[PDB]
Formats: sequence, C-alpha cells, structure tokens
Amino acid sequence: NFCVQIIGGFFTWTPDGIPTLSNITIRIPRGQLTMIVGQVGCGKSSLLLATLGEMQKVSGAVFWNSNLSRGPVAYASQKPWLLNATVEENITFESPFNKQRYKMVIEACSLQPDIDILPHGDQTQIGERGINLSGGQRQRISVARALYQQTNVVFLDDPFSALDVHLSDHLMQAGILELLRDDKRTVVLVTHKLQYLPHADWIIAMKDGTIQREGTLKDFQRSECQLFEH
Repeated sequence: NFCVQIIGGFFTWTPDGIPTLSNITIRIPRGQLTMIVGQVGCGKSSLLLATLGEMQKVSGAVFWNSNLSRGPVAYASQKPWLLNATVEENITFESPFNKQRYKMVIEACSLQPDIDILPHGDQTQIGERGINLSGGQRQRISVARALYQQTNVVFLDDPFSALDVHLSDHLMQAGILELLRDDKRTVVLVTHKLQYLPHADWIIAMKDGTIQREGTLKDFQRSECQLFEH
C-alpha cells in the first residue's frame, strides 16, 4: 500500500498517556517525493520518529505493507551520527563498494575538498576520538551515508539547514532529484530551506503536531497563506 500511511497517529513518548501528537492522517504511496516542511519546533522530529516507529502510538497501528509486513525504513533524524572510523567506511556503511557509485555520491556530496584537505584523506578517524571537523561537513557525510545505501525509502532531516552553502547544496539537490528519479524511490526531507520548498512533487506541512495535507504544490495556492509570500 502507501509507503507512508497513518490512520490514527496518536504517538507519544510517555509509556502511558500524554499524546504529544494525534489525529495524523496521511497516505504517501510509492514513488512519491514528499518533503516535510513547517514552522520551528512544530513536532517535525516527533512526526518523523513516529513515522519510523520510535514513538508509542495510542490510537492504533498506522498499518504498513511491503514497498515492492514492513518496518525497516531508512531514517537519519537530527544531528550527525558519525562512526568513529575512516571517512570512506563511514560513507559505505555496510554497503557494497562501487567506484562509479562512490564517485557519483562524492560528486553530489562535494566531499572532494574535504578529502583533499585532510592529510590522510578519507581514512581519517571522523568523529569522536579522532579528527574534529565542521558541523556542516559532518552533516554532509551523514546525509550522503543514507543516500549511498540505495534504498526505496529515504528519510532526511535538515540537509541544507546545517550548511547553507549554495555550491554544496545545489549539487546535492541536483544529485538527490536525479538519483530519486532514476530509482523511482520514495524521499521525505524535513528542512527549512526555501530554495526548493515549492516543487511539482508532493509536499506536506507540519504544524502544532499535525499535518494539514500531503499533496501537490497547488494546495499552497489553495491555502489561505502562500507561505507568507515566500
């Protein structure tokens, strides 16, 4: 059925009661790039965790089915999770190594300057107990790790918010759209970047722990407020 379909959506973090969000009703079928947008702190992370299944639902199970009966779904959430090992092994993350695929990802991630600058290249101990890098560079490695996995569903949180460099984001944005189009996979991104906020693909708005709709960009015109005129 729908890759991201929610019936009740009464997820909560407290084991007993106190629902932090409820009345969630979305249905995202396969091959539907549905980025998630909203205001600051409007339960975007909680909704993303509830979608993965890390939050205790109250109303009931949102139901799931095999993309092409489920539960293994790619997800990254907030903050960079870095493996304290070599950068190259961090990128692969228990995945087969293809030179063309690795070069394609590093081109989209624009990690060539990062590897060249480091004296040991991508063999440096990235993360704790090693070489300390920039926060934006940590996010670029983190987001590229999920993308390189080549899965049918990809969940991302603040890909461009951590680093708003036009050169890095645009190539990553171009790489993300092209890779998703070729693979016909599902992509969900939570970010505050207005560079690609409107798109022909589906968009879902999250506010006050609920989602108004997850549909075409024409709903923004249908909505009373057109994102405050961008």
